[PDB]
Amino acid sequence: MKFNKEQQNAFYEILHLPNLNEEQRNAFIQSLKDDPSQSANLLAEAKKLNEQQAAFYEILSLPNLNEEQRNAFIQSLKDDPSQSANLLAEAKKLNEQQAAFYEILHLPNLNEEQRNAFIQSLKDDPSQSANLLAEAKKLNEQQAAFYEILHLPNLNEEQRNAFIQSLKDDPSQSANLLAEAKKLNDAQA
Repeated sequence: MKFNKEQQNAFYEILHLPNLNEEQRNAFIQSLKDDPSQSANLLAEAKKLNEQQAAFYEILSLPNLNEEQRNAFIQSLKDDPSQSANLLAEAKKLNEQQAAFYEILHLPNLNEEQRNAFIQSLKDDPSQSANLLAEAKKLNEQQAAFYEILHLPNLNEEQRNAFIQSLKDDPSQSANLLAEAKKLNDAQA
């Protein structure tokens, strides 16, 4: 009973699954050699095992996880690998939320009252992290435009004060005003 094209492809794909050690790979290959008619499920299992382990590795790559939380996720994944996907989601979720903390804490152009508002508001409900982070960034970039137009070397005071005043009036036009200031600055080198 040789292999049909389907069993041949299950064989091939199992042979090329990246995160399987040699003992797992050989076990699957010998079980496939003994009873090829299980190929399909032996593939699925070999795929499932392959992705659980991939979850492992992704947990080990998230930059804003400290090693406590990380080893908690790792050990929980060794205790029951079935739930790997749920664990992985939580691993990413917490990571991004902590990423939100980090960035918001280090935004150069927020005065510390706005920052303390963003962080406290992030501690209250972490689920809003993304929505909050953008709010921080957008706010940062807009205040950043002010000091930027303040310190462009080749501007004179009426140019500066027209851009600044126009930025004070309508901050959402920052990207335009800034982009008009820069171009004018290079115009007056």
